[PDB]
Amino acid sequence: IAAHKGVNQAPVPLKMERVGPHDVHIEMTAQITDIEIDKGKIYKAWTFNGQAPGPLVVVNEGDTIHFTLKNMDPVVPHSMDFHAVHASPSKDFIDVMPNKSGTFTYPANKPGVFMYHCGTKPVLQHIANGMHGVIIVKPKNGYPTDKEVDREYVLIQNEWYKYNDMNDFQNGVPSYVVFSSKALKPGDPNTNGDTFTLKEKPLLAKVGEKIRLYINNVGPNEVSSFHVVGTVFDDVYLDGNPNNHLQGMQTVMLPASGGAVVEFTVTRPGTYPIVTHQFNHAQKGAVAMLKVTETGED
Amino acid sequence: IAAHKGVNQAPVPLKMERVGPHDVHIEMTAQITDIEIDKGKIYKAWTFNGQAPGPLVVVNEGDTIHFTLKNMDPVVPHSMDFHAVHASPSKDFIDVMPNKSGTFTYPANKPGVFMYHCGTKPVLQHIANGMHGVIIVKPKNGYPTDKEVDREYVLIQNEWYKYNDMNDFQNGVPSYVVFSSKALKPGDPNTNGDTFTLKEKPLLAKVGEKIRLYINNVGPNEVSSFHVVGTVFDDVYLDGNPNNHLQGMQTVMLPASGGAVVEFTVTRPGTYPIVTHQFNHAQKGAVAMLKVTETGED
Amino acid sequence: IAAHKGVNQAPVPLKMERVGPHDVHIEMTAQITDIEIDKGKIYKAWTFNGQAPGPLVVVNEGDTIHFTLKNMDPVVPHSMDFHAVHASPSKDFIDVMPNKSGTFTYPANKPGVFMYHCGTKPVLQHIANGMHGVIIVKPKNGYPTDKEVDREYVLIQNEWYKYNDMNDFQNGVPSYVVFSSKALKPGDPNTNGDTFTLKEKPLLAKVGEKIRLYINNVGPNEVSSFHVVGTVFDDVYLDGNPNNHLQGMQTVMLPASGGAVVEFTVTRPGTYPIVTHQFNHAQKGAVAMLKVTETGED
Ligand SMILES: [Cu+2]
Ligand SMILES: [Cu+2]
Ligand SMILES: [Cu+2]
Ligand SMILES: [Cu+2]
Ligand SMILES: [Cu+2]
Ligand SMILES: [Cu+2]
Ligand SMILES: [Cu+2]
Ligand SMILES: [Cu+2]
Ligand SMILES: [Cu+2]
Ligand SMILES: [Cu+2]
Ligand SMILES: [Cu+2]
Ligand SMILES: [Cu+2]
Ligand SMILES: [Cu+2]
Ligand SMILES: [Cu+2]
Ligand SMILES: [Cu+2]
Ligand SMILES: [Cu+2]
Ligand SMILES: [Cu+2]
Ligand SMILES: [Cu+2]
Ligand code: NA
Ligand code: NA
Ligand code: NA
Repeated sequence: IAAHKGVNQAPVPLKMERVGPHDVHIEMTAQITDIEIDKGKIYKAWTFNGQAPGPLVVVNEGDTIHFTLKNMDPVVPHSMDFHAVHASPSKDFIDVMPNKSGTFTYPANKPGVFMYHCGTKPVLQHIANGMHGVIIVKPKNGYPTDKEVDREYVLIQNEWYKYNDMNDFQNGVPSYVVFSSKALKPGDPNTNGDTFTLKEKPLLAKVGEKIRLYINNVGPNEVSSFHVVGTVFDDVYLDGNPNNHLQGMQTVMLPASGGAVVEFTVTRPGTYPIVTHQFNHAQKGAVAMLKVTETGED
Repeated sequence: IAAHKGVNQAPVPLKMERVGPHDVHIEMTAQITDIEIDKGKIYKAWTFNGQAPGPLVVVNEGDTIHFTLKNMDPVVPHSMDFHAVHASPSKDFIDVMPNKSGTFTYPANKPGVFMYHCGTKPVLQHIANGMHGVIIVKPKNGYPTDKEVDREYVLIQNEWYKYNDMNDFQNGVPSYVVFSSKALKPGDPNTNGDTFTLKEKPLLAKVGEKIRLYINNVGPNEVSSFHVVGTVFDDVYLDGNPNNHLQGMQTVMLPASGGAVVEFTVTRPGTYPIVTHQFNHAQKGAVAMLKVTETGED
Repeated sequence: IAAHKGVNQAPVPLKMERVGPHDVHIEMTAQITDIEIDKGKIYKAWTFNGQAPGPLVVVNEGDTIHFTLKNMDPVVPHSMDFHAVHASPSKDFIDVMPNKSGTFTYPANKPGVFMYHCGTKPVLQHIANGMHGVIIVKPKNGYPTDKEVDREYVLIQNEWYKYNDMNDFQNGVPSYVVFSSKALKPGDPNTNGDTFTLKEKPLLAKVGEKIRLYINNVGPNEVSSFHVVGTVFDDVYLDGNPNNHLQGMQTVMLPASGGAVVEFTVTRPGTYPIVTHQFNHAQKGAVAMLKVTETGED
């Protein structure tokens, strides 16, 4: 797109504030940002806020979201679809034109780990170019195993294809499949989908902890066979709904856009890979690391 | 197949009648019929009854089916495998030769949303050419959320490949992935797997309704990540068995041949896309639409 | 690998012995063995014990495994990762060099049907070359449907690609997808992943029996849509954990590395195919047969 040549819009922080006991404002951008998706490989991504996947959103079950998208792309319209919400797609997930803003309001009444993404046609193009992310909706009544959890992180799986190549997006194997982590608390890492950051700077934990991961496979195209090496998932909640309870899973199958809350115990010091067990995708980048120490520090 | 050149056998209605409190007759054809699978693209499908997927079958849990296949194909044998039934495959799902009929009897003792398909070797060829469909077996005791359901439809996902090309069937990406809808009640649409009909003539509902979809991904080859935009599934029953109960799912993973009953609420007027969230497949046709109005009429 | 040319190390029996009420010794080899994966097609597999998938391991929930790997490969290091155990990957799933042995100890505290595989980088290469298998951990309290089961077998699904071709492993479709069966009791078959053995010598059962299959799809890359023709799964336990209970499933979706215990009834004499319902994979070998007779004998 000639109007994207030489464009690299610096990342813009997510803005969020609570405006009532059950109402939250969220303001995001759609913007064009260069991201290093593998060593030496820049992708001029279509993004929310200059991150791909986009910034983490966390709200409470029952919150209505008053969402504003400010479209900084000079030429392509963009939009937002949160899987968390009940909305009219043709009124509430509609396009915002270049250099304009749009505000849409809708409730998040279901707990879980939901994908969000741009919903502008062709949606495959918008998602594959980087416009995907996760919104977590915290359950009003928690999860039954909350009291056992020592530490938590968010991981997202996505693919990258040949740059803005619709043929490849439709018909080609991914070039890269990757994990990123999005921060829940101060100090947690906040990374983009790339082949290397979570290898070189693993997530950290301490021997003996029960870890919770909030996970989503945003695709665009692949399913995920999510596995943590060296452990078994004690508890799994499909899509993050507390009802959807499995136990003792080695591997959790995620559809494209599928989420889960998974919990596992790390019993011994060392480094624990985190994969999709579709090992062609792991080989193409989808391995993160969890470093487990006697103190929880590096 | 030289004997199929210029053949286009007009669709034949399904014939079904109940012959006892727990016994039902079903008569289908195997026939060769031209179907427009994308605009300008005719596929000379191998079909049951001139539909691909084939006609909907609905029976009650505990019904024995006395099934007759009348093979109208001039040269290729065909057969029937219902996933609903307990049967001996090598005695009861056997070939019926051209211009002959066969009758086979077997019980449907399990509630759910089951694939049916031709079982003639090579089965990949028969299924990929169009010989697939759904049989619903209604549970004796219903589903626990029956009283909440306002409106229901059936949707089926399938793929289309290069015409009768076994190499492509085994080794190639689908050319199209599509939804069709099969009628449960008078007035409901009854369509073939194509890229466009359910976009141009959406399924209809009324604001505020709880909709139930009976869904099956008949493949032949792909899994499905089934999602309705703008909503969350309140309840999901895997394979349509009431026991297999999930709640609050954004997306339901279906294996090839996998079924489900899914229920969701449409809260606002507008048009709601229905996708597989494997967006390469959505881009290649697998998007249906649900139009939600203040009255339920267009 | 020049050092593998002309090497075909004869299969070595698994050695296992119980050394305490909750402690078991297991000794395996890593070795290079020719396996006929389709008629006329030899693959010089990287294996445990000269089998691919490797030999069945069965232990009890709560057993600590004292595992020794004796690496007979003349040039490539190998390792072992059991999904059943809690272990430090970087201390306990580490490489054993050519002509050396390593012993690692770790507990299996979770019941189920777990993948094991070599964990040496690149793991895709080790798994795709044949270094995969199943360990079953028997639940202390059994499964609720134990008393109904008449006969049981183990089946494993894997793929084969172009020989030791990392490009194909990452980016290509499988050349073959196959089932094998591993013996639980004297007399049961014990086979390698190939396109034909379980067609030509089906598993055997008797009319009216409830059969249990312990299944795992070891990949490396594909998901499985596991289905037995002519029946419905009465009960399914995902990953073999008794908690994860489904009923009345036509088809069970397995992620890569995913396991299950599935149970079904065979009501009539005949031959019952067992497939992945991703029919491109079935066509490329992934069909086993179950022959059901009035006596249970051939
Ligand atoms: Cu309140
Ligand atoms: Cu507001
Ligand atoms: Cu966009
Ligand atoms: Cu979506
Ligand atoms: Cu792929
Ligand atoms: Cu703890
Ligand atoms: Cu009766
Ligand atoms: Cu009759
Ligand atoms: Cu046929
Ligand atoms: Cu089938
Ligand atoms: Cu595909
Ligand atoms: Cu209602
Ligand atoms: Cu004891
Ligand atoms: Cu010992
Ligand atoms: Cu190895
Ligand atoms: Cu593994
Ligand atoms: Cu494949
Ligand atoms: Cu019995
Ligand atoms: Na308010
Ligand atoms: Na009768
Ligand atoms: Na001991």
